[PDB]
This record gives sequence, C-alpha cells and structure tokens, in this order.
Amino acid sequence: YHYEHETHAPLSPRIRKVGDIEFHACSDYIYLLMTLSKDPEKFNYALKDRVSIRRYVRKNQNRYNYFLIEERVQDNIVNRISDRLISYCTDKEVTEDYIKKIDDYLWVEQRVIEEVSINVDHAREVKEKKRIMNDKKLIRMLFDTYEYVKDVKFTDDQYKDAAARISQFLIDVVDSYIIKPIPALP
Repeated sequence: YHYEHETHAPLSPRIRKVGDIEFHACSDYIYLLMTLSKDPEKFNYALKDRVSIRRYVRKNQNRYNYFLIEERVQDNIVNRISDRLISYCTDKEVTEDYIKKIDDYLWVEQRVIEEVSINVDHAREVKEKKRIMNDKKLIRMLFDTYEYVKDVKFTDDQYKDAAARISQFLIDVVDSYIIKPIPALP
C-alpha cells in the first residue's frame, strides 16, 4: 500500500502564480466593468478592449512578481479573460453583489485548474499528461464538487466554455514535464 502519501503535492508554483495573475486580473477588470455600468458604449467598448485587459494582466504580473510569461501565453490569458467577460457580464446587471458572486465562479475555475494540474504532474508519460489536461470527464466531476462547495451553478454554456479554457490554460501554462536543451557554450 502506497497512498500518494498525501494530497496536493507541491502544486507547481508556476500554476499558482499564472493562475493568480489571470484570475485577479479578471476580477479587477470585472470591477471596472461594474463602475462603467451606467455608461453603455464605454461598457460595451471595454468588453473587447484587449489593450486595456492586457494592461490589467501586466499590473497583476507586477503584483505577484512574476514576469516569466511568454507572449503567446500572455495573448491567451487576455483572450480567456475577454471570453469570461462576455460569458459572465453580457446579460445581468453588472452590480456590486453580482461581481461578488462572479468572484466565486472565478474561484471554481481556478480551483479545477489546480486540481487537474496535480493529476497531470503525477502522470508518468507526456501522452497521459496531455490526455488528463483534456479529460472533460475529470473536469466535469471536479466542477460538480467545487460548484457545490462554493454554492454556485454555471449554466451549461458557461460550463462548456469554462472546460475549454481549463484545458487551454493547462496546455499553455504547465511546464513541469518540460526538459529544455542543454545550452551551447556561445
């Protein structure tokens, strides 16, 4: 008998930081949207203002002192954030109580990302790591647990979009299985 000895091994610090960066930048930007709720057009413009959103990402990279994010990775962080804006703020009145509730949806997604990343790190083959990143079944189950725990319910569309982001986020961010070339002697 070898219990994994214990649960939640050293979650990768990279997952922890990039996750914090992306989700706090998202929460912050949703706060902005809320302050623009009385000004349509500005509000509408902000939903897809990639330049501003990327500025929020940068600010958070500074706040969590983590500047190791490649441009392509950063581009998808911005994309995922904008998609969350449209998924969570494009109907209901973006009120103060509402964004407090959206923070729980963010929490749920960030927690599922972390949990799945743990299963990925523990898998042996890179092929299995990839299968896990894309395991919609595992994601659905982890989602049921955290939605319940945080008392929130994603609509089927919000859930399906979230599962896609999660798989995307893992592929873009996980680096624990990577072995780079030995550096030449320039």
